[PDB]
Amino acid sequence: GCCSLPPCAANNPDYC
Repeated sequence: GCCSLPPCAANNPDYC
C-alpha cells in the first residue's frame, strides 16, 4: 500500500 512504499508516501504526506 501507499504508506509503506517510499515514492507513494512522499507524494501523499496528507494521507500517510
